[PDB]
Amino acid sequence: SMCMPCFTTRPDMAQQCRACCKGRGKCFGPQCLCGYD
Repeated sequence: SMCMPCFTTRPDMAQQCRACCKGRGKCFGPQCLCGYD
């Protein structure tokens, strides 16, 4: 599953997704997925 949602209107979304994923994760549409660069 996803770590959290990715929200279009958060300009720091990538950073929040990486916080969620302990430094390694990426937004794919509305989903923060850990283990992707």
